[PDB]
Amino acid sequence: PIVQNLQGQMVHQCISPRTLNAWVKVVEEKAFSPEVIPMFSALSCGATPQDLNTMLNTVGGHQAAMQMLKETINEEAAEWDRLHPVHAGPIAPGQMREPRGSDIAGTTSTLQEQIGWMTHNPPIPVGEIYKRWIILGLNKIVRMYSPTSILDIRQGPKEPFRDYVDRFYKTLRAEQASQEVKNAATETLLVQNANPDCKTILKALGPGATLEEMMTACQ
Amino acid sequence: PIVQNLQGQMVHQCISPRTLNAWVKVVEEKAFSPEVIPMFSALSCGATPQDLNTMLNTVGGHQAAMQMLKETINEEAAEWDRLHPVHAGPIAPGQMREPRGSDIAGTTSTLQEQIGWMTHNPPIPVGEIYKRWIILGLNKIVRMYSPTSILDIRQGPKEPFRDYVDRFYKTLRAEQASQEVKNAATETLLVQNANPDCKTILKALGPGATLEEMMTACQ
Amino acid sequence: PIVQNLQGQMVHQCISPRTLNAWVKVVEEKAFSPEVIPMFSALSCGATPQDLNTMLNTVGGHQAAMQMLKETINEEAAEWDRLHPVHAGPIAPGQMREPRGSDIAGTTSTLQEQIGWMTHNPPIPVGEIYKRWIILGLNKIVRMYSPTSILDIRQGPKEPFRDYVDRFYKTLRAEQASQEVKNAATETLLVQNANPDCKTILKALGPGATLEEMMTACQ
Amino acid sequence: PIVQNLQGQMVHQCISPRTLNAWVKVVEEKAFSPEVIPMFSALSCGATPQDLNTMLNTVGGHQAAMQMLKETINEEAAEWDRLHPVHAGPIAPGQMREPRGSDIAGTTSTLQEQIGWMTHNPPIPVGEIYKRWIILGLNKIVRMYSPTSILDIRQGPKEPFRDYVDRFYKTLRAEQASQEVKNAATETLLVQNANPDCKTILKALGPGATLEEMMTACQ
Amino acid sequence: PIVQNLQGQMVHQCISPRTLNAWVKVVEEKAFSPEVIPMFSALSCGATPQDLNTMLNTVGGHQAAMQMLKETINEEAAEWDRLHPVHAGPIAPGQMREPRGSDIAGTTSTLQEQIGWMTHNPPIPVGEIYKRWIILGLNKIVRMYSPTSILDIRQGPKEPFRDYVDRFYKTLRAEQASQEVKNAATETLLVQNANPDCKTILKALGPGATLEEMMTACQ
Amino acid sequence: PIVQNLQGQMVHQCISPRTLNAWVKVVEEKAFSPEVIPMFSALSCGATPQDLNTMLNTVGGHQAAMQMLKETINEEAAEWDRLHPVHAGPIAPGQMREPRGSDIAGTTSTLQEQIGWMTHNPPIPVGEIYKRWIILGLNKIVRMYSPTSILDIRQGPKEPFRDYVDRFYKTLRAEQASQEVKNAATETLLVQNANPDCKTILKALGPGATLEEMMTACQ
Ligand SMILES: Nc1ncccc1OCc1ccccc1
Ligand SMILES: Nc1ncccc1OCc1ccccc1
Ligand SMILES: Nc1ncccc1OCc1ccccc1
Ligand SMILES: Nc1ncccc1OCc1ccccc1
Ligand SMILES: Nc1ncccc1OCc1ccccc1
Ligand SMILES: Nc1ncccc1OCc1ccccc1
Repeated sequence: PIVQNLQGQMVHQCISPRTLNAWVKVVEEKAFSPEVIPMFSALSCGATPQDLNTMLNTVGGHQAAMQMLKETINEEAAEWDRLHPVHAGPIAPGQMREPRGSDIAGTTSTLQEQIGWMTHNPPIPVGEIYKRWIILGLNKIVRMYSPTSILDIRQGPKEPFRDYVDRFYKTLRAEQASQEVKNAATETLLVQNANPDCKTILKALGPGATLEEMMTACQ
Repeated sequence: PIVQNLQGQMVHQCISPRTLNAWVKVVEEKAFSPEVIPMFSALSCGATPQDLNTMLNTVGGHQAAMQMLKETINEEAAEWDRLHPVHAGPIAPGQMREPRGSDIAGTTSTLQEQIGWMTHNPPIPVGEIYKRWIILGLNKIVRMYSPTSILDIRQGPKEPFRDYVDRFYKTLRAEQASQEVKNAATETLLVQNANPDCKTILKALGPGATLEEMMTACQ
Repeated sequence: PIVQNLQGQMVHQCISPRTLNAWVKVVEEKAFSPEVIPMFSALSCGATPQDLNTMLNTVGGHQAAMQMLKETINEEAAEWDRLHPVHAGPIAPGQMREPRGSDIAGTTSTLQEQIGWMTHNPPIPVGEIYKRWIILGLNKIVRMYSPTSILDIRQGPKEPFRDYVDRFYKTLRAEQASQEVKNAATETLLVQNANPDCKTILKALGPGATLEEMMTACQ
Repeated sequence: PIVQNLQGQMVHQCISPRTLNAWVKVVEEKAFSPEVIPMFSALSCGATPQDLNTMLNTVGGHQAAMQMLKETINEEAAEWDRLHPVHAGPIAPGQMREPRGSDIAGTTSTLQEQIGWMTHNPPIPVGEIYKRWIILGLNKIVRMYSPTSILDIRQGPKEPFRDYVDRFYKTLRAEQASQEVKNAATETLLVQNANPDCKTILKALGPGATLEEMMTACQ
Repeated sequence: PIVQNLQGQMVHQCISPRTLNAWVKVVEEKAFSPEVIPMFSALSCGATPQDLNTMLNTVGGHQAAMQMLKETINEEAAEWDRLHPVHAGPIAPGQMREPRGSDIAGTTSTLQEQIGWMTHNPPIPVGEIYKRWIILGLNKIVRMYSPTSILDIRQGPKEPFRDYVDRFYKTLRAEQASQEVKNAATETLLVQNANPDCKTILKALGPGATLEEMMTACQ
Repeated sequence: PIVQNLQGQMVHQCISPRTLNAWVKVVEEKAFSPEVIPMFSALSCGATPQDLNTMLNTVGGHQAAMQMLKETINEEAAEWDRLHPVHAGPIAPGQMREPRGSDIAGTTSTLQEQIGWMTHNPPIPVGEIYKRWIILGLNKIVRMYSPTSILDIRQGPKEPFRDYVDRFYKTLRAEQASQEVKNAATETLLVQNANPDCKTILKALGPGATLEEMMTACQ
């Protein structure tokens, strides 16, 4: 990654063993549960495109997902190149060349180049641009690997309301509902999908109940 | 987080793998036992609003609680905006804009903005303001998830007084009794809820007994 | 805690995940065995009153002990206030106010205030003052939770003398005998409580035997 | 490795216990699964040729692979010497000598020499040159140890398409197909090797289907 | 401990959690096997007398040994005071007082005092003086807890010579034979205590055989 | 060890808990498998003779090996003293004395002396000189503890060629064959010791086959 040291200049630092192992172990343990994504983002704080490729290449299984991700990256790299075409032919001696999509993705750029862009005044933030492409891809994978529709999350007859709500919102998160819809669903599908006893209690509460209110009501 | 480095200037540092894992593992192991909250506070020392969102987003289960928390945050953000309305329309070139509720919560502000506020002279402490909203929410969750009323903590016939007192005060903590009431309860409900043999001993001690005195008396 | 950095000025540093986990795990594993206290002291090296409260608040069980500790702290805070009364009414603009008992205990003081006191020339050592109150309380808890009188530690008929001595001194430590008495007991209660065969050997050694001499004698 | 310190000069630092253990444990756990290679590269960030030899020499099993690797290194070292012959006879007093293949590989050069080359202006990047030879060798080993042809990865009758695709691309990675072929295979061998039910669905999708599209189609 | 920081001045640093846990776990796992002593020495590198007491006080079992150690420390402290008597009555304002035995042992000196002595030009090395007393005591404990005389280590009839030699020298180390005697024993007691078949082989080798020679001979 | 700090001067640093534990655990887990030696070398990067003795003294078992090592060290120390005799009688006030064999080995030199030699301009590299003696000794131990002649490593009838080659080269490494012989053995003993089916295949390949070629041939 690129860090500020103890004296305020941005320098390259090697990716640490602890970060490398943390990422590999979260993918091993959680696969593409939605909470893997914020973990990836955090673990890649300050990353170069080299570092991001390191992290992705250290994954051993999930190769269908990693091929899907490559496809998304290639789509974004192609959109970059549409928006920001670069001069063909020789670079000015000693001067910084403009990055292409594949340079942002780390496949045609050197570490030195990357460092140069990321530490330019002002920075050409190749690591953040690439990390956004990656995360776009990873979100597609999360959606793909979500096993259950929201329509199929219904409260069992002896299921504590809290356990049902946990299932409900875990599902909505993997299915990638907007925050609008998660906020909204409390007045709709959450009640509809509740068991008869709790449905009756929630219906009587009236509209505008907070989730806390609904949860206390059906405790 | 924002740290002072080895030379006394406040700079951004990436959240460490160790902090990220510590938080995820405490939620995994303790759920919303009350002692999770001081742990969250400590682990988020120096945090930006970005960091706080990272920590909260890395939680994989407990999604009913995380939706409740979002609701509390939105209520506090709305109260902020009531108290501190911001100018609509264009910001002064190069100048710091005033934060809105959603900027404090990290959803509409960049990391750079956050850094700017937190390192301003004097600081606009967006990470501490947000952390207070979070903790308000988390305390509600703790209360929600407390399984037992204080009224139902009664000393068994062969239960060592110390084990009863441990249950009693663990309950009072999750139920969120004030320190007044925890201090006071030693003269009241603690005795009332003691088994007959210990109740007799405690009654004879007289008023004003310290907890230590009561515990020695019923050992 | 407050640390000297790499250039010799005292600055605040966040409590580390490793320190937070070390404390929680020692209480989990050892409860209030006497050796928990020096561990607490060491783990709280440099602590602010905020840090000390963090450590104590991260404990999840043992709430009878934690309520006893609060009581001891309140007694010491009251004695502080008797000895060092503070001016009522407004503080001099920009100037350091004098700490009250509850400010030393971290309940009515900010982190900034604490830092200010601890880094004043000369320091008002609020973290060390509070740590002493805490340790006074913790020593009471250790004594409370000591399960066995010294009078009941007697060497079994087939018990190796060394194993008996280990029990004996472990007990004396939890019971909180002075070093005088631990030094002295070798000529008295240690022999008295030895089995017949070893008692005979020790009696013949004469007075003034070192523990090493007694242990070799009964090997 | 060679690091920039906190003040921007490149200095030697000892290889850390954590890096040494991370490498040994990845070889122990993963052998020569393809994802070991990016791990080796990352763990050897900044390495001297001494460090690279340390890492390779700390491996205890897999000695057929380590002998193959020595052979590849010797081939590359011989090609170096063909391309960059060095002056025979005495070096200029106090001056940097030119590296031979065996000096790049760390067998005839001192650590000091290595440091000298790597920190020269401009650097003679002996650690990166050697790391490339190593990785050339390791890729041969990965191919050698790949247990299954791509021709033999066929979707079972009750095998979820996603699990088949994972096997398929894991195989292609160990077999060392180019990215061309991995990108291309989605229109060919992937469909051909799919079970009858999914083959029918994929055939109907038409050409140009993304992997995501194919995976959704056969879910 | 007292460390040089990144700029070459000697400053106090808190004892780390990792050092505190390492010591407690080595005593837990190895008790007073001889190799605990060099571990203690290494873990206490740079220690103040405060730190050494911390380490010793964090030990929970082995209280007969810890009382023996206190006795040895008191004997050395008394010998110090015989050799280096201090002025009674008031210290020169602002000036460093001379340490007494109990000040070296950390029982009557403050951390500040200790720091002062250890960082004086030239240092009064109170931590090294005390560490020597401690190690004198610990060596007595090792000898005490050694379970077997060297006379009783004899090679079994089917015991590999190497396993016998390992037992032999492990015993000699716990029994605290000088290096003279360990060097010498190869010509004497080692052969005498060997089984008949190996004894015959060793006798024929002649005098002056190295241990390596003896071990190869009886392989 | 001696390190360069963050500002480029060579200073002493305490051996870390992590390094101390890493060494003890590798000896515990691997004994004197050949790969322990490069691990020892790496873990002792920058070591003083004090540090090297610490590492060796922290080993609890294997005392026959540790006595053999002492013997080798004493032989090298005696050869040093033959080559580099030192002045008898008093040292020049304030000046650096010349090291004797036992000073290099850390038994008659102080840490301060060692530091002085290692940081002299130019250095008298006592830690590297001693580390070479140690490694000479450890290599003898590895050879001693190698359980099997190369002559006895023969491919079983159903043993995969790769598994045989792994055994073969693991053996050659413990037996301490030169790289000449390991390079050469591929044309000789490796084939001779192969099972009949693979022997026939290898014989037909002709001379000059690489190991990779031989391994592919017999897959
Ligand atoms: N293993 C990887 N998986 C997903 C994306 C990228 C990875 O590494 C880099 C890459 C990107 C695009 C094409 C080829 C390689
Ligand atoms: N997972 C989260 N859970 C609770 C609160 C906040 C979290 O992340 C940020 C957030 C806050 C409010 C609305 C949407 C997202
Ligand atoms: N959990 C705590 N337990 C014991 C003492 C203090 C703790 O935190 C601070 C405190 C002290 C006194 C009253 C209230 C809170
Ligand atoms: N164990 C090693 N294995 C593979 C390659 C290199 C290793 O160490 C260095 C080496 C290279 C070439 C010949 C001899 C030694
Ligand atoms: N637990 C201790 N055990 C052995 C020696 C010292 C220890 O702490 C300090 C001490 C030394 C002497 C008397 C009293 C206390
Ligand atoms: N345990 C040790 N084992 C092997 C060699 C050295 C060790 O420590 C130092 C030493 C060397 C020579 C004689 C005595 C002690």
